[PDB]
Amino acid sequence: VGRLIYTAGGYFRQSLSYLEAYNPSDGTWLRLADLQVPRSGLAGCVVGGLLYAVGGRNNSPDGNTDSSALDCYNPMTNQWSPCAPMSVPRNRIGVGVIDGHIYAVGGSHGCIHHNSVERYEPERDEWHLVAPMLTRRIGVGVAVLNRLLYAVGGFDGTNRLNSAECYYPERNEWRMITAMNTIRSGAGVCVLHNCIYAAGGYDGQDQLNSVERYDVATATWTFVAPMKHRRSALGITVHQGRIYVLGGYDGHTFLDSVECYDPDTDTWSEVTRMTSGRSGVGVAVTMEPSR
Ligand SMILES: [Cl-]
Ligand SMILES: [Cl-]
Ligand code: NA
Ligand code: NA
Ligand code: NA
Repeated sequence: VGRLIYTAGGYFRQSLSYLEAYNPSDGTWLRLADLQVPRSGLAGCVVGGLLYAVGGRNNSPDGNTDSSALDCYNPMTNQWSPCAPMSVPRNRIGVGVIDGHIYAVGGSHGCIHHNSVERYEPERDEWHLVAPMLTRRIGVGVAVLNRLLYAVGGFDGTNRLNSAECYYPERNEWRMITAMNTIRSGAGVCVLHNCIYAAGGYDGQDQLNSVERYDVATATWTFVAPMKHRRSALGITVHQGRIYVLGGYDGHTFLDSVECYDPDTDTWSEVTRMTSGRSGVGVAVTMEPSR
């Protein structure tokens, strides 16, 4: 069965409830069941074919609230179902999946900038706290490489960060690694062909279009081709060997641009436009819905 790029939530004037899924072959955007609660600054991931929306914040004209929620979308039913929530609300969260468990990393709750990390077990619908990061990180990018969890960049409440650190699940321990060339908060971070990519973000002066890639073998970050559009708070995912970046904010506009990175040619190209511009979406890939 074919797989689609799902985008959940996001922000434009207020937090959004949209769930839409892009088909890179036929170009369509499918409109699917709304999130129960509008949320921006959330993360998406997929475990066992189910799409999970984690954390975020409901910015609404009636009031704003960070979210601890975990919700699960089933493409086979086009229905959302709530899960047990996290221990704390986490706006501008990063997540990664290791051995079928969801790791929720960093984020903010009001003025609290989290270094804490917690792990979700779907088979028991339970969260448990694990060792905290060495650094408080909101707008942190998260990727998993060889069953290690990497936390990249972010904002500690005062400084934006180029530092990255690595979580060893069986040691329950974080270790600093080589820092990125570029300070980035709200970057898109993902894994492609055994490398971690960090694309875009904000360094406290400019939104960024540069992209760099970490090689665990050489413990080095290297720049690759930059994106066409500078963007912070972008969504990112991998589909059939290519990176997709969705939306974001460029200092002036909430973007609807979607760009696609081909690693074999080291080229970015714009492939579609979202039905409306937005930042702060959660993005992941899974099977197309049934009908
Ligand atoms: Cl609507
Ligand atoms: Cl995401
Ligand atoms: Na994610
Ligand atoms: Na809202
Ligand atoms: Na940012």
